[PDB]
Amino acid sequence: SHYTDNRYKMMECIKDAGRPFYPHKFKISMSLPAYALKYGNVENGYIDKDTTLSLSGRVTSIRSSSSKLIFYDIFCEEQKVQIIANIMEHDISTGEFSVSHSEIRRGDVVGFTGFPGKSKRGELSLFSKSVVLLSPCYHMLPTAIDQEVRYRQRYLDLMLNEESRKVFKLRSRAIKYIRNYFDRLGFLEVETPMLNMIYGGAAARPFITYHNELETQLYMRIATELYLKQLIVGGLDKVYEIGKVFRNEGIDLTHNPEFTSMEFYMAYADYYDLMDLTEELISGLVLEIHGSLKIPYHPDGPEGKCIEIDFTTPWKRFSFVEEIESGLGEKLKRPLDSQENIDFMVEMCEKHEIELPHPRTAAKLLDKLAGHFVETKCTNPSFIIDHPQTMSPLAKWHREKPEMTERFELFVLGKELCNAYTELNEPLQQRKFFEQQADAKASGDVEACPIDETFCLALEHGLPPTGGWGLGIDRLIMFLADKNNIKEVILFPAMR
Amino acid sequence: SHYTDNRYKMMECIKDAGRPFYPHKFKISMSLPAYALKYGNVENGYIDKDTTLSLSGRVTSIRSSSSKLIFYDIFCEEQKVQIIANIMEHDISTGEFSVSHSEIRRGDVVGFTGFPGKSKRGELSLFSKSVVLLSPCYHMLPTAIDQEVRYRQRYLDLMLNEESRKVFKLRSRAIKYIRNYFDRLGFLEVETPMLNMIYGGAAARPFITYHNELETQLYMRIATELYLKQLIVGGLDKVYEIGKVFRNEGIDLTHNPEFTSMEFYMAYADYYDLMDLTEELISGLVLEIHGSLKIPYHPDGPEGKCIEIDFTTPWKRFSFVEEIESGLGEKLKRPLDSQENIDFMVEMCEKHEIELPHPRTAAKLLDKLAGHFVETKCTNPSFIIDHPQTMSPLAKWHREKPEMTERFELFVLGKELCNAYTELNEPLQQRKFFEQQADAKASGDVEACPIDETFCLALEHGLPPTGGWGLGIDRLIMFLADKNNIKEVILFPAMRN
Ligand SMILES: N=[N+]=NCCOCCOCCOCCNC(=O)c1ccc(S(=O)(=O)Nc2cc(F)cc3c(=O)cc(C(=O)NCC4CCCCC4)oc23)cc1
Ligand SMILES: N=[N+]=NCCOCCOCCOCCNC(=O)c1ccc(S(=O)(=O)Nc2cc(F)cc3c(=O)cc(C(=O)NCC4CCCCC4)oc23)cc1
Ligand SMILES: N[C@@H](CCCC[NH3+])C(=O)O
Ligand SMILES: N[C@@H](CCCC[NH3+])C(=O)O
Repeated sequence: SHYTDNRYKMMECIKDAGRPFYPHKFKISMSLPAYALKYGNVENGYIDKDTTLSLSGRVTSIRSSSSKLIFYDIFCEEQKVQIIANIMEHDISTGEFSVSHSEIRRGDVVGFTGFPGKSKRGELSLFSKSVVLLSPCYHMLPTAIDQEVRYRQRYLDLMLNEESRKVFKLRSRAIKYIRNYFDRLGFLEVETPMLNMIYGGAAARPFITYHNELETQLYMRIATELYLKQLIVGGLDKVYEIGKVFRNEGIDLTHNPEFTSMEFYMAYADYYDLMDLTEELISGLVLEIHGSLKIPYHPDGPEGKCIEIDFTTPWKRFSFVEEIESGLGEKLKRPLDSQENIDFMVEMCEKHEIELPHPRTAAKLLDKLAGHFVETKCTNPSFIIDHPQTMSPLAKWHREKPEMTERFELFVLGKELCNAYTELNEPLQQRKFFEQQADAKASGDVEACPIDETFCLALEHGLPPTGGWGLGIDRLIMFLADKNNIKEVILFPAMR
Repeated sequence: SHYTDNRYKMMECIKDAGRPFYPHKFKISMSLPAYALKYGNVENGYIDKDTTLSLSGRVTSIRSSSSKLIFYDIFCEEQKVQIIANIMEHDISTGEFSVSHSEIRRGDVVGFTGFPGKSKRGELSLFSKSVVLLSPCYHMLPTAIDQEVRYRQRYLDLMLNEESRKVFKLRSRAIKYIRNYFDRLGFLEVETPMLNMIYGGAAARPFITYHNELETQLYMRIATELYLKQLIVGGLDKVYEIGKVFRNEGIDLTHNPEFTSMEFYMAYADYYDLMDLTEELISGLVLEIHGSLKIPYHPDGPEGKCIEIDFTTPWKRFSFVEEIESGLGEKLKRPLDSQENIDFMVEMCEKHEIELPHPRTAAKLLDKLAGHFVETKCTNPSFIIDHPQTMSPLAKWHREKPEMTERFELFVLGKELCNAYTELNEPLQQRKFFEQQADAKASGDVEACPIDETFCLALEHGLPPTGGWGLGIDRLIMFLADKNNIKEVILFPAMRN
């Protein structure tokens, strides 16, 4: 690009001529929002020539109306201010008017000094005496924005697209709301390690790395569960953690291998308590943001249809196995993890043209059948409940239903948002389920985790009856901000 | 251990007999702190037989005073309550008194139901009618806390040691205080990626991993700086991020390869602004926690001496080069990155018995000389300022001092707490500094980073004049909580197996 090489040449020329070259410090009189709050409502043509102010922002527009008069727009902290540069007001000690303004381009970060007020046409303005080039833009900027450029050059998206800045402000506001809710209930916010000898607490492949000091391979965490439960053994009673987890899987509209999860553990809660809390927390946050529990969603982007998501509580419950059996029009075989039921579920996947998992474990077949028959019914927030033990190695046995657990998932628009259960606190069964998971792993289940003897020893010290819970923060922001691509709610998503 | 196998046998016997086996839900009437607040001021011997309450906690003490009378202490949410179990009050529908209490051991998580009040001796008590075993402890618990066990089995440390629970509560309190300070200034809290094609923004070896979907090697971040600065190009004006960084270095009292850093970027700040902010933020937090700016520290653990750290402002400033030259009694050679000055610094290291770095770059030699002559003077919070450009590839040239930058580090008790500068926003020099870093890396500098063309392209879109800043959260908690081992302020530090 000629424009880039020429801009480097003009900056070298400015430097050699002893003209202002990347000043270290520009002292603003006030922010552009403060400027608009103070002067935004003066009458048309108002000027205070007794007040000189310094303002700064990025140039969004330059219009030289005449040889004597240049109009700028500058933008900073979500406020536009017009700058009116009249040759008659120009401070010639900064250079000749034409020379000073010839150094400025659209996209440059600049300072101005001048008098406040409003143009005769009613535009909030600074009537400038000087212009200082603080940091030039070496590229011709589009006038507006190509999802690929938006994600690979996120600074361009944020510079040019108000909608993008709104999503990240909403993300921060939602995380703050969630911390406030738990902090006021007396929860302790904690950090657990991201690099560990073992990994577990979800069904995903890990990232693997090497630690020079410990001279060992380590795994990045796929979840926080196994460490957070140790803090409940430790008596901290109520803990939460919001942070990154690393699942070495696919990239698509709803998956980013690196993503933000929240988990909390509450001593003395069961999964019934956690369903009520999920409804209160999420409906409260939706109300705070939207002013009602019925909110818009564009499942095919903003050029597509608009649907309504209804967060009115209480939410629909679907029983995992019963809803599959309704879909199939016949019963799964018992026990659910019998070879008989594995063969039957393979037959049902073939009959209903459901892609088979590998390996063909009872757990992975149940998951495929749920995906086809149950998750697809979950448009409004819906709980899928009472998952089989065989697919829920850390969930406590159901107090009424053989082979099931006290588990739920929250689904919105067919996507998982939450996963929660009455925690398994019985170490004999826990060890058995970990051995079964390790067997599935050794048979080629790349999503099954190795045994964690440190965790089993922690359970042997007595985990109180406990309820635990996870939330996908990125997926939450997708619904709250109405984005159908997870890359919209992550500042720098990893790209090909 | 016989004790563990026998406890598994007792639980199997309970299960087979149809007796309570890991109840799913115990409904407490109120927390133990709420119980103490409600009944803590009744007169000695008060009992309300008209009120039945359910309480739960971990058994810290069992004393069978007689065949008819058992005293328990339970603990939950930082409150102890005594349970008085008299055979005459026992609910026989839960089993015979002897059978019900025979199932309970020190360390068990249990529920009790009973009448509230106070023993004749004045002890806050529940006069129990029933006991339920909720989650047994299969191990004989030590009566008190070994560092190794405390770190490998943190649940035992937290269960038995109030001082350990206090450290983690103080850590959460300090992080909340810091978020509040920046949130009230209009900062946006952000998340930037931990797994990237490139790494940069500090001087450390990286962790390496492999991404299945992208079919590529990636690095874990060593810092957040290069992404956060792009958000200031993006016009977000004030951003911060508190999160993990991964530096594939040593483990010692003040280093954990995985640790928590905070970075912030403020448009239109310079390093003078950031020194004043550092003083206000840190002195404010110390005052909030301690009620003064002079706080105790045990540099050799609690059996050793106690010193005082004084956070009173203004903090001492040491100029990097001038303080080295005071130490040497003579001047470094100019330019600082000349072979002449490299040879001279090697001669000075040999003269003063300072261990040489490898490779012998101007930057690494300057660092060794600072470590010997300047960092050692930093007991109270002290700013080391105006670092040479050659060791500061992302710091803007000093507006007054040739070859220096607008940089500071904050040191406390000779340890780095903060690193900050007027940000370099001139892309020609930036590219040159990155090329010099890549050269140092190819010459054997394992702490020098590869060039980041994505970052250079971002600078070509115009980074406003900016001030940026990093803080080691763990090291801050070490000073605030008076711990001399970083493993004291990290819940689960990774240990040798
Ligand atoms: N092409 N090519 N070339 C290379 C050859 O291919 C090799 C690589 O294959 C990739 C294809 O993989 C297919 C098989 N794998 C899966 O189908 C799979 C999907 C999801 C999962 S997951 O663990 O249940 N979930 C998640 C996994 C993930 F990577 C990202 C997210 C995420 O961004 C958000 C959430 C979330 O917010 N979920 C909600 C929960 C709630 C409870 C707390 C945690 C979050 O969940 C996620 C596991 C496996
Ligand atoms: N035995 N054996 N086995 C195998 C053989 O051993 C091979 C391995 O060699 C180990 C020996 O390593 C010696 C060489 N390397 C260093 O000496 C070194 C030291 C520090 C650094 S560092 O990047 O400047 N700093 C930090 C690096 C680190 F790993 C942890 C921390 C930390 O826990 C906290 C802080 C902090 O709070 N610092 C403050 C800053 C402020 C600004 C923001 C960020 C934090 O800083 C840290 C880099 C290198
Ligand atoms: N670790 C779970 C979330 C918590 C489930 C209940 N303990 C997950 O990542 O899905
Ligand atoms: N990235 C730096 C902290 C910020 C320095 C100023 N931009 C470090 O880790 O030391």
